[PDB]
Amino acid sequence: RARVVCYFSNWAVYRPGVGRYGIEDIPVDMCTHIIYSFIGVTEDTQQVLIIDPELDVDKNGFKNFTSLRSKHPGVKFTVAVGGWAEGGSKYSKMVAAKSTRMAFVRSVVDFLNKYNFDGLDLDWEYPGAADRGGSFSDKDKFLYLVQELRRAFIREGKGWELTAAVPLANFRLMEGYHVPELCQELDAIHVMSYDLRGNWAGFADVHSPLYKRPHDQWAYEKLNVNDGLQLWEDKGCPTNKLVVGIPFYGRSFTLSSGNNNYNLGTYINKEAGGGDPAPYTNATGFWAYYEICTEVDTADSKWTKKWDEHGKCPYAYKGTQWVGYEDPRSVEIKMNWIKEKGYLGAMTWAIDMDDFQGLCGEKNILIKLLHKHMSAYTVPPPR
Ligand SMILES: *[C@@H]1O[C@H](CO)[C@@H](O)[C@H](O)[C@H]1NC(C)=O
Ligand SMILES: *[C@@H]1O[C@H](CO)[C@@H](O)[C@H](O)[C@H]1NC(C)=O
Repeated sequence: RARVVCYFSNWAVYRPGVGRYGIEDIPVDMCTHIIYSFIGVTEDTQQVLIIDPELDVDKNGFKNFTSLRSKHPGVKFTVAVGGWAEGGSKYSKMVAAKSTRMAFVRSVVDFLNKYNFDGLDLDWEYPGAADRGGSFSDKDKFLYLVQELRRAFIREGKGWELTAAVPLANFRLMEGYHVPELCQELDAIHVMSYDLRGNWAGFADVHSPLYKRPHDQWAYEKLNVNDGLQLWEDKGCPTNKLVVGIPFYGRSFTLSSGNNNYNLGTYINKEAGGGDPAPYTNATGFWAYYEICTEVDTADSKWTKKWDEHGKCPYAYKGTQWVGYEDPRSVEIKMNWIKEKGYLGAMTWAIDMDDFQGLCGEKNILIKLLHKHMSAYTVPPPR
């Protein structure tokens, strides 16, 4: 009764060569809930914004995705609104008044009906975040949006789910999230237990450490997956609503000039913006799992791979380049820990970055680990 929640990126179809990943590449039976990412909100009218209408509507992307249920009927297919590229300001604007929230809610209900989705995942990054166009009143008004969406979903009578992707840093929680009230209205809380470190922090480190390391101090002291999920529990979310995110990508860095120390916490060249872009994702500071394994795991690789003994995550480096990520060892350790803690299940950002071509020898290796572990696991009653 555990969940395996798979985010699917609608832009991965534009990656070149073996990076191209479309609806037809989703390994549907490895997931229990699959989430088409992203739609947005319009700035002026507070309606659903279709972000790639040529793909999502003209080439039938949304409907090909939802019509996957014909052959896979036990899986739920929902849509996510928001995401990082959307920004936060349009969402703060949309929730600022009852009238604008109701315009959005109506728009969402029409959309979910039009494309036969099973519900909505909220991915506003983030209510209350000054760095993302937010402000103080977002905390109350996001809860109002959630309560209003749930009521609309009940009125529609189709049993749609409402879920949200959430951060784990305490300051983000305090600024944006009425935890007990939200966890009561939502079917699942998809915890973004990743991007916990990265170029923005000014030092090299793995980005999904499971436990605290000695170098973790002040706002990093509890910024790890174990303590972050414990914070969600402490603030009032039931264990059986929490789904733990697992990144199928690495955060990379360019090390500072003449720096020969490759340990966790080593200084970086922050102005570089991260490690150099990889060939398929073409994004500074961000490498898909398949981009990492094809470089690090080959027999004649010149990368050096190490292990964070406390964070339980791999990292690898070569030259000035350093990347922290998840591999099968670390993902196994996290699946066992989810079961130990009794959480609702596992989530992946994102299924389009697993080694779905088997470039490294084993097709869909990471999602197969999530599926193997979760499908044999019974979620216990709340703690
Ligand atoms: C949807 O499926 C049709 C029929 O197979 C295909 O031609 C089309 O390219 C698909 N569109 C997307 C976005 O996957
Ligand atoms: C990679 O993205 C950069 C922006 O960072 C863009 O300028 C460049 O054209 C892209 N290259 C490819 C091959 O997509």
